[PDB]
Amino acid sequence: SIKPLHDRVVVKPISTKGEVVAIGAGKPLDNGSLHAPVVKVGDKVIYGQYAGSSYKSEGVEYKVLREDDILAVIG
Repeated sequence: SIKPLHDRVVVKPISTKGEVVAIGAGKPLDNGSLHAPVVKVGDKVIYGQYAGSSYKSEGVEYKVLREDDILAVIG
């Protein structure tokens, strides 16, 4: 259900690994555009074990991170 904003990313856990489950539209820029995200739904990612905020849904725990919390796309 959760819809991330700006450059927020929702990750399902699976430093810790996890998959990208939702992505924001993009951080707004001064100059009137959005910074396009550099991750996509489906990406497996690594992030700091305690980066961002948790939020549970249907008993699944998710993380809402800033893109800057994401170290690396793994595949």
